[PDB]
Amino acid sequence: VHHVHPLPDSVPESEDLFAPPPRMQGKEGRPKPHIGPNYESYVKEWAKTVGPNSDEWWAAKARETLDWYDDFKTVRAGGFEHGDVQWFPEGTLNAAYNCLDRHYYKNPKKTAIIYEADEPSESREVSYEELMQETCRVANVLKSYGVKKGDAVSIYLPMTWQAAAAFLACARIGAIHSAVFAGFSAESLRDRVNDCECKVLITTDEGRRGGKTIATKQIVDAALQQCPLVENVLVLRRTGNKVPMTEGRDKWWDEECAKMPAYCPCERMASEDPLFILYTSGSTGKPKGVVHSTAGYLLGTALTLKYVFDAHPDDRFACMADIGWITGHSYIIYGPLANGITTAVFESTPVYPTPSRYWDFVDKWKATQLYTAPTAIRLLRRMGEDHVKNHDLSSLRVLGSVGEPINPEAWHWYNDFAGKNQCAIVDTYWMTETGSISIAPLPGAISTKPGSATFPFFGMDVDIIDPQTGQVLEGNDVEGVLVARRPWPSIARTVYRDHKRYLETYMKPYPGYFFFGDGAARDYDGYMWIKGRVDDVINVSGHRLSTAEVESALILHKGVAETAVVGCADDLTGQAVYAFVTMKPEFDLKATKEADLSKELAIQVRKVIGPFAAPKKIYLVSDLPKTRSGKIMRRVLRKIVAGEGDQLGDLSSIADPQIVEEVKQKVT
Ligand SMILES: CC(=O)NS(=O)(=O)OC[C@H]1O[C@@H](n2cnc3c(N)ncnc32)[C@H](O)[C@@H]1O
Repeated sequence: VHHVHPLPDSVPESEDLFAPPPRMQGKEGRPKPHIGPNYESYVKEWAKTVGPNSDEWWAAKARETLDWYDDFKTVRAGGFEHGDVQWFPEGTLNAAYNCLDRHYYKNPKKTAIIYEADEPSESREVSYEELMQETCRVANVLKSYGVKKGDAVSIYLPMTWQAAAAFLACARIGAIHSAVFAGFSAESLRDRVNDCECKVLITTDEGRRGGKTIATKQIVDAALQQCPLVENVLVLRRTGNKVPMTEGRDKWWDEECAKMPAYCPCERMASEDPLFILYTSGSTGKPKGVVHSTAGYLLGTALTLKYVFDAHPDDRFACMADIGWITGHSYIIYGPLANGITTAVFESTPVYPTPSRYWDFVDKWKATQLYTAPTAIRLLRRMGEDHVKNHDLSSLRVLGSVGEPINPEAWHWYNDFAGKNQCAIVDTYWMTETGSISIAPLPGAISTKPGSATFPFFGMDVDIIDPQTGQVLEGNDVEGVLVARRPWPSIARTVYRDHKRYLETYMKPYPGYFFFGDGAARDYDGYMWIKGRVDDVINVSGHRLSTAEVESALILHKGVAETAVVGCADDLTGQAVYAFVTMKPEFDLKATKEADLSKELAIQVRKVIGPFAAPKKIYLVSDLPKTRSGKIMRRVLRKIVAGEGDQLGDLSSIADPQIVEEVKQKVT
């Protein structure tokens, strides 16, 4: 008699609620959680962070968490309507000072970064001392190129530890870094370099990932042929293979830094000075450069890292994402270093050299938290439990999932094998535009449901709106689109040189609120469930189906590895469901009739969800197009089903781009 249902799971609901396990109870010598031990302890604190009396908590947290050069007077001002959001406006600080210097002063030899190289043997620890020195050298290099406060600097770097040095060097001097995924095409890089109008670019000669070479300098040379503003390129010698270097314009990182001293003063930045531009990916049109301020962004990432992952001073936090993704900005670099702990820079893939890489990593470094995307989790689940069963992994207390809904089936695999049923699983919902985690369980306090984001984070006041009426749906057991009622410190302040695009996209669809673009439901118990992108909804004869529920139903079938469902025009039902399925490699599609597997999947969807949810067609494919932003390229599959595959655009964001040519063949 519940209008909203959990994402489909094999475990009955009665047996599917997971209270904080002993490692998250302060037992067995593990640290005490910062918030606990139950749901009410979370509400008691959160209620201090929203509403008309929350200034006090926020003022105290900002003064406790960050080192300031000048105190602020006003806590907050502004709003969504014109996009004039302000937090701590009169304060001054520097992000590099808070992520490096202050920690270097207390414990210089403490490990700031665990650099997990593409080849495991080349891995090493980078202390705060070394990281600060390299950051200062690069900052000195940038100042000699004439970079001033407020100038954009493009960064095209792979996942080597110096990427952190380059982010922080820009922040140290007040420049605005703009990081682009290594491996993006020359065209994509060009569009971002030209939009941010930078005069300096930082890159490598080459990157190494999964044993394959990323030809970064060659791609940069092709892009710069159409980037007339770029005058200096700083090239890090990562592999040492011969690459072209333009005399005058191109200089070697090691040769330039050797000329510079190893300390550099910090630019004193206003709270609202821009910290960075981060261009989103996966759209056809103009790239969208999301801008973040300094003090609110930093405080938000520091508080989320502390509270969502229950970080403590000696923790070794392992976020395995790429720094070209907001997840890397916030939970590799800014969040963890702000808190003064050890953070991971993972250069490889989850299956190089074998699908045991993640767990070999955890046991070698004694990682205490692990944070990756559902795409990685489904991949590891796909390769079998042999690569996980005989690892220790007991250093871990918290496992995190970010970037897409995590199917209960994958949630359980994570819970059973990575955590051995002794970690808390935090499903973190947020966006590039929100700066930091928006909805997630606090692991010492919240009992989890597989596939639920649970409850909003401090400072976040979220609601559900009927998109048909535009009115808020009060109470529980409601479904609609997710909106936030009030600004929060780490919200993006604008889209670079395109504020109108910022207002029209996020602020005007539901005037007075911030519009995430996701469908959501709040269940009988008040847990939030992120259903998927509003754009991915399929309307079958008046029934609106979300992607997370159908993909979750499909993966409950034995042998299914990963799925993706997209809609297309249908005369009978308005829109029809088309499902793309990949199976485990041990599956014998010769012994099983493919017509029979498609029929068994259609029944499984009809049982779990409804009579209307069955797919009209099902395509069996070896893999799906995925990005390093934790997402499946559904728009691409939708266009291919629509016959518009001839003009799909740039697939540079997809991990293995050759897969789209296979999907085209099988759909035709
Ligand atoms: C962090 C990130 O991904 N920033 S992002 O800008 O790259 O994407 C944001 C979009 O990603 C989807 N998304 C991200 N996390 C989850 C999650 N935990 N559960 C369900 N959906 C999720 C959602 O659609 C967002 O709107």
